[PDB]
Amino acid sequence: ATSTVTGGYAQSDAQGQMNKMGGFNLKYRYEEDNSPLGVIGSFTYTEKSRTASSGDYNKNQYYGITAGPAYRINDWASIYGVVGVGYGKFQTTEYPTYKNDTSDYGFSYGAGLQFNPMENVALDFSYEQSRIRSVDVGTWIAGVGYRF
Repeated sequence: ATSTVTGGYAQSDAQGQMNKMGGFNLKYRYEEDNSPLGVIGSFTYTEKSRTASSGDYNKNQYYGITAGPAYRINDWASIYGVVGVGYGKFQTTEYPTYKNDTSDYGFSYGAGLQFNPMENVALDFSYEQSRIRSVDVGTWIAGVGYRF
């Protein structure tokens, strides 16, 4: 039950203050009075690691595909439902075929807590956490778009 372009910044500091950047969360949908089901597409990248020497950290980027229906309900309080899982062949790249091979399920999702607009602004509060073996990240979404 949305229809606007949102975005901001997501800071990351894991491994003991040794990471920066991340990407922008883009949300765009269109479902209202027609069918209690839409297509929530979220394509974002993860600015983590990098190979600027001889690949001694990690390779490939992160890919997440979130999805969920549209249910407003309540007097006028939307509900959260943005689940996501991470996976791929990336973790160790500095040997003749070593990799890690630690098939795990990532927990990517936020909560619903949107306030009413005052003049022309709609801030969203969604908490994102990771669980890659042992990584701690504390991002603070600062969306600054419209609301529909």
